Amino acid sequence: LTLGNTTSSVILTNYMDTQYYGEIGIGTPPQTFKVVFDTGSSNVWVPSSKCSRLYTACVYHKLFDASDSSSYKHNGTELTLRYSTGTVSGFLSQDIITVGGITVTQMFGEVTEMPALPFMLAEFDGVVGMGFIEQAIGRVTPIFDNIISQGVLKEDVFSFYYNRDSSLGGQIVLGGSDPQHYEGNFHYINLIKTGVWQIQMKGVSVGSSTLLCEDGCLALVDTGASYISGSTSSIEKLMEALGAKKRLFDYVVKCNEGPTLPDISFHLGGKEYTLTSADYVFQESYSSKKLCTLAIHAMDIPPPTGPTWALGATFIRKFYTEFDRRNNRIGFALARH
Ligand SMILES: Cc1cc(Cl)c(OCCOc2ccc(C3=C(C(=O)N(Cc4cccc(C)c4C)C4CC4)[C@H]4CNC[C@@H](C3)N4)cc2)c(Cl)c1
Ligand SMILES: *[C@@H]1O[C@H](CO)[C@@H](O)[C@H](O)[C@H]1NC(C)=O
Ligand SMILES: *[C@H]1O[C@H](CO)[C@@H](O)[C@H](O)[C@H]1NC(C)=O
Repeated sequence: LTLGNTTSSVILTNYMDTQYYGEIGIGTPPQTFKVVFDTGSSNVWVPSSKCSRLYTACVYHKLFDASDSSSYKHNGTELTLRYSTGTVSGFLSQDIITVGGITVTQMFGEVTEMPALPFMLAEFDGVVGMGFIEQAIGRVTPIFDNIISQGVLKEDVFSFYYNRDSSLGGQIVLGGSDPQHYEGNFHYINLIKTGVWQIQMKGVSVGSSTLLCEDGCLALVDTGASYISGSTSSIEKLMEALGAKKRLFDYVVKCNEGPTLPDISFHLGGKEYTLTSADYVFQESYSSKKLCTLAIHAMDIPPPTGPTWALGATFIRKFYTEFDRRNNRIGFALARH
């Protein structure tokens, strides 16, 4: 029973400003997993005990042991995800998942097949998709949908705070926002359509001049992405405008110049969201002989979602983000650290 004022929160660990994860329990008694909570996908994945020790990504992560949960219920429906370095596959199962003290009976994918890269470099063990049912593999009801159907949470919204690496690493609130991690007020932008946390963008400004995305473009708000990302060509333009020169997959500046780079502005719902140099350069060193990388990368996202920009941890660290299902909209407020 609720009296209409209940929320719950999940505390996150920050790994290298690139991976932000919380812990959830699966089964009875609970088996614990480190998971990334990801607004750009809608399925729950964890590695299965039936994953072969010939898969290097399985060898060094927590595996889910179905035989040890009294509440597990067999399903077996094969599941497939194309990933750009190979195919990940596994089977469907059902059990009880515990998140922020809430218990939910949930379908999830047990992974039995995984490329070694990039998955062996994950600090976390799995993924909890916070996207819409419309994009769920095998159309299974996502975890937040199940949570809502309980009618326990104050509002049909969840929010994300991501800290700079140092101190709380981040926090997800289910059913509200935490006024301690943001300042001032929320502005909201409506979603282009239901089924994806994607909004319209009206311009990207270096300095005081709109250098990109006039005539508009799309922005995916992806809590699971490490960086702000754009199309190859867009990023070329932005980088050649910054003095940044291409390494292998990175763009680099001289660590002494970094602190004098220009602001980048994102124009979203008639408000300008500005990142300064301190927000987008990894300043490992303030030295004239060293090379510093930028938290902005190139990426070309396939249809139907793309071509699109993606506003990942780099953008979220600056702006506390509220994801509003009741009104199909996203709100931003300046985060406080
Ligand atoms: C160790 C391990 C790692 C993972 Cl990702 C896992 O889940 C298997 C499901 O596969 C994926 C699920 C989601 C994603 C997504 C994303 C994605 O790239 N992810 C993987 C990721 C992110 C950062 C750093 C590393 C090393 C990795 C592996 C997962 C969200 C964390 C991003 C970017 N693209 C769109 C969405 C979806 N958001 C990519 C792969 C399992 Cl079962 C085990
Ligand atoms: C909801 O609970 C919070 C607990 O911090 C309390 O401060 C607030 O007054 C409550 N609001 C309502 C609607 O009663
Ligand atoms: C799980 O698989 C069962 C067979 O055991 C299938 O009939 C069912 O649709 C699956 N659950 C869902 C809701 O996808």
